[PDB]
Amino acid sequence: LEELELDEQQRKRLEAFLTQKQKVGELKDDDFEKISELGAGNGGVVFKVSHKPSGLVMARKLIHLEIKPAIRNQIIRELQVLHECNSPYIVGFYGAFYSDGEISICMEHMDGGSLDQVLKKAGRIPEQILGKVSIAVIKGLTYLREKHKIMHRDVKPSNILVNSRGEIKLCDFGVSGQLIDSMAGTRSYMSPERLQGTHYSVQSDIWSMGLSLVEMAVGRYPIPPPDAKELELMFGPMAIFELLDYIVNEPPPKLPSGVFSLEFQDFVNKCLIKNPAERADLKQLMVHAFIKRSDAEEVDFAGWLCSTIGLN
Ligand SMILES: Cc1ccnc(Oc2ccc(-c3cc(O[C@H]4CCC[C@@H](N)C4)c4c(C)n[nH]c4c3)c(Cl)c2)n1
Ligand SMILES: [Ca+2]
Ligand SMILES: [Ca+2]
Ligand SMILES: [Ca+2]
Repeated sequence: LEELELDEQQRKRLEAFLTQKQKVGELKDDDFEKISELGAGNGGVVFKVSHKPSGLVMARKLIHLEIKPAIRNQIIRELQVLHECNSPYIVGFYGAFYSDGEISICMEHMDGGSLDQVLKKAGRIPEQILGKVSIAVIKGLTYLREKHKIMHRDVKPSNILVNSRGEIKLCDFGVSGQLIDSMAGTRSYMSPERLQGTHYSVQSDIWSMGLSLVEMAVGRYPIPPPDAKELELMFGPMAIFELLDYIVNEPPPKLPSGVFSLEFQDFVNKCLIKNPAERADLKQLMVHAFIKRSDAEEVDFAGWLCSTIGLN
């Protein structure tokens, strides 16, 4: 597929990452010094850490799980597949280990945080910026399914990471069933077919992307749909079980009219079709008018991001 083709800068950055990764070796707990907390989520807390021997900065997720040695060793072995997941749209992997009752997963550090954190600072994320995000998510989901036969299964703003170089990468995609079962995470982004028991596919991840795009475009979780008074304040309390019933039984959310392009509205509409068979697939989204316009658009995402969250 032509979408998995890499630019020259992408190929250089991937090769540089792999070159620095080869110099690391077996990760051990005492080789890390904590710098700051990047946030909690998906069963653990993530810290920005320094790997003292190599000097690299990493993101370290610690999942407190009291498990027998055998259980931990299968998880660490199942997570070894992440060494082969190398893509400009997937966060890079360093290693996994067990120490004093906590599983550690050490990955590439994205100094822009997650898009749920960016959204809180920005209020709303512009359409041209969301075009770049859509391209990255589509290509990331394509790489995972095409090169590894993996579904992400948890697309949401907090699982999309960005950095000051303009890169946009996915994270928190399951690869270890033992780790999943051992943990025993919000379902507010799950497709109505997954919430109804009907088995999952990449179409479920496409629903989650469309819902995430709508939330970032309007600045609020779009379910329940906003009132006209909320819209006039935006452009000029359901419990969790009630919310999940709303997703299955009510029409999907949509962007407001007049403030977004029709190509963007049509793009998220084809993502949020409740029937997974009528919902667009990755191949069709890759050639959608909104995506073709966005790829031709020359958006300084890094410049927008650094000024929005104040990286400087
Ligand atoms: C592929 C895979 C399979 C199984 N398990 C895991 O475990 C993980 C998952 C994710 C990270 C992770 C999180 C990061 O921010 C979090 C902040 C709070 C909300 C969260 N949704 C994102 C960052 C940042 C900013 N830069 N790099 C990061 C890496 C790590 Cl380290 C290990 N991964
Ligand atoms: Ca420790
Ligand atoms: Ca220790
Ligand atoms: Ca997970």
